[PDB]
Amino acid sequence: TYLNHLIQGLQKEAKEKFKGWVTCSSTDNTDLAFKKVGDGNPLKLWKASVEVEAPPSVVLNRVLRERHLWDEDFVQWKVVETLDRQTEIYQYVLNSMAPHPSRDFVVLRTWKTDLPKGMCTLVSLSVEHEEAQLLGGVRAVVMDSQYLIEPCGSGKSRLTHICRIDLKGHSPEWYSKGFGHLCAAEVARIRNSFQPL
Repeated sequence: TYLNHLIQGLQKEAKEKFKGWVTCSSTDNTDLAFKKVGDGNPLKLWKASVEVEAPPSVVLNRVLRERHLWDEDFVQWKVVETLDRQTEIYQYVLNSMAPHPSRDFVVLRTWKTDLPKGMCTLVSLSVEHEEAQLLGGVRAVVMDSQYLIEPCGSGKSRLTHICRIDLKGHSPEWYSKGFGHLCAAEVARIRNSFQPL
């Protein structure tokens, strides 16, 4: 047959050259984008944004201690160990939509509220703990996860989540674009949970 799609070849060629953020279409007023790390790992690094009607340190507490207020799937949670005033081992479970197993998490988080220019950050990465035993389905691997919250406007914040998770056992042809949408919706829910509703 005759149909040259060297086009789809030429895009895949220019993306390989590029090492920064590739933007996406995103619903419900969010900014999505991705990035190939050049890792030797197919998994993309994603970056979602929103403007949220609350000052940074509030938004930070909303992500850090109040996620039952914005995630209907967020089920079992416990601080597993406290390492210092601002770092800990946290363990939660997320329930899954279809008859799948649950995605499970055990993470080192540290957070920071006294950064220059009113900035706050929460950062996470998966670990194992001698006391955090499979609370259900499938251990994920938070390879990267970082919330950057910065002041924009009068008592409002720009919330940005850059992450890269390896849930263990779905298609690479699913984390190609579908995962990004899940990120943009997490960050939209956080926003919604500060709207009189």
